[PDB]
Amino acid sequence: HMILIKLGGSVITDKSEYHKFNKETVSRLADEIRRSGQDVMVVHGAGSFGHVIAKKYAIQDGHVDDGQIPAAARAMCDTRELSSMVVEELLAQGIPAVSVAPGSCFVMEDGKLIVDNEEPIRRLADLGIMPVMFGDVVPDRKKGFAIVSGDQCMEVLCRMFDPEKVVFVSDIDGLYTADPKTDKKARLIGEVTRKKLALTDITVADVTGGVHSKMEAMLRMTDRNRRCYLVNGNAPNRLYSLLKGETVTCTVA
Amino acid sequence: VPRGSHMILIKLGGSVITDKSEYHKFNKETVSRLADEIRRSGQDVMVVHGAGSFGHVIAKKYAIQDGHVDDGQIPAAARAMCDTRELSSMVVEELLAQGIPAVSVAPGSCFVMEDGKLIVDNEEPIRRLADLGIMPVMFGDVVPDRKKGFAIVSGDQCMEVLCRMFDPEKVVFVSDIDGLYTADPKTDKKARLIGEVTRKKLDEALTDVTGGVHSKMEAMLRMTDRNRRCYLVNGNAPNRLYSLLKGETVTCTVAK
Ligand SMILES: Nc1ncnc2c1ncn2[C@@H]1O[C@H](COP(=O)(O)OP(=O)(O)O)[C@@H](O)[C@H]1O
Ligand SMILES: Nc1ncnc2c1ncn2[C@@H]1O[C@H](COP(=O)(O)OP(=O)(O)O)[C@@H](O)[C@H]1O
Ligand SMILES: C/C(=C\COP(=O)(O)O)c1ccccc1
Ligand SMILES: C/C(=C\COP(=O)(O)O)c1ccccc1
Repeated sequence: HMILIKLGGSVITDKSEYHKFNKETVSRLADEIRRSGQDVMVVHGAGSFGHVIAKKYAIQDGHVDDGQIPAAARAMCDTRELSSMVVEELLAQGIPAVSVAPGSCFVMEDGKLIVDNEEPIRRLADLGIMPVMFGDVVPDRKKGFAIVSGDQCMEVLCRMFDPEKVVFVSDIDGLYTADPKTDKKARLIGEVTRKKLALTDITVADVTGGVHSKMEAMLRMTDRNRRCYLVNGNAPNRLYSLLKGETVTCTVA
Repeated sequence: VPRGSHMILIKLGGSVITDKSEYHKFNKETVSRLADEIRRSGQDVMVVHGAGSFGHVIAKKYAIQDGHVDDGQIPAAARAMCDTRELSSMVVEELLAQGIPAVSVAPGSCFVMEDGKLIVDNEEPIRRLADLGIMPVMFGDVVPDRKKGFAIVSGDQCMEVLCRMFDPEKVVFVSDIDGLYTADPKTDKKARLIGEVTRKKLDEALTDVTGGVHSKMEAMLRMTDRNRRCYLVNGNAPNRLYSLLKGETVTCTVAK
């Protein structure tokens, strides 16, 4: 709880290949989380277990035709199956946890996740059975259904539990001046609103906004005594060193 | 007080979807056949299922149903909840393959328990999923408890909750027996099928967590009112669930 972590879709899945899990990475990241000894609450993304189908059927644009209902069900099962594999690696590393699918628990209205009943999540956290949220299709009070991002799930948990630290884990050392497809890429030290408004593009299946949307969430979640970090989960032991407080190459808001 | 539903509430019992003998063993053939039988019937349905063999084994070993009494139960509960969520995904996959959109709704992730009752304080998400055509599939689970830390809700209780919420026309429990017998038909060769269950006949019949046939019959008798009938059918008899869903007369126990 004290340190709120998002395991991004870019590290836990092969974002260019539908339904392709990165088990070795998730296992290591879970091991680094336990080794750090920190009090932690983990969210994860859908990656290629949700974005490929959601983009093909424009699920985030709302319920427009009936061909979307089977695709949404398929995508929901795919992402719940990804969550089980994440939870499996957590349990194996000594971190009791359980998937909490927002599309089975909550609703959406105007791009916001509506969490009317916080008791199950708070009781699970109190018991020590870490509630693990993740991006999902969610019923929408206007568009029939919508998509909530794990990024916003981080925001809900942040205002719910007030963490001391917020850590996003993705396949990049941090936010750059431009995507590391141009070799003029320059790592950005500290995120401010102006330093991003920076070239942020999307070259893989995406539905929830990419690095730019994660940056806004990071900027929104900063407070008087709360830093928000983006760290490269593909760098061995870098997440462990961050939770321990050691110096790591990363971006902070 | 009218009814506004054609939905048939169905429980795929853990005795049928898994091997209660072995552990963590999914009966793909049987569940696939039952999913096909549900699809062929053309009825509007809502499926609950049991927690299966491995969930019941861990829960009994760690006395999960008796509440949170020491810290060793915490990793055991999380392990058991992951197994039953994996089982639910496998049940849901068979529904999707038949063209029946569905999604798992884990009670321990969405609800709480108190005094042995599953508490659904917010019904909006479940109802919206059903109105969208994505069938919400509940199941027996470890659930946070307001007095004991955690407890166990069975799929049978999940059926009573959804029966109160959605007011089905018909309720069908799918298990590994023709119905309620005078005694356990597996250990009494003289056991006779009770085709129609009443409070009298259930009490005088000779009947693992959350109870067995007796608890099932009690929920069945409670759900028979306002012209709704409740059935127990043998899911291991091919085409029997299908014929029951089509309205045909089959070997079963009915409560009227
Ligand atoms: N300016 C930028 N700085 C860093 N990465 C960028 C930038 N623009 C695009 N990207 C790309 O965005 C990807 C990560 O996007 P994001 O969706 O936030 O990851 P996740 O799947 O973890 O949510 C990176 O792999 C990177 O290639
Ligand atoms: N009087 C009885 N009539 C029928 N079955 C009985 C009776 N007494 C015990 N049983 C046993 O109860 C079992 C049903 O267990 P149950 O918990 O209802 O399964 P599930 O809920 O997984 O479908 C049957 O396999 C049968 O062996
Ligand atoms: C793409 C997605 C969620 C996005 O969340 P994310 O941005 O955290 O990856 C999803 C789509 C269909 C079913 C389940 C999930
Ligand atoms: C026994 C059980 C559920 C009972 O439900 P059932 O009676 O329908 O089989 C359970 C045990 C551990 C984890 C999750 C569930």
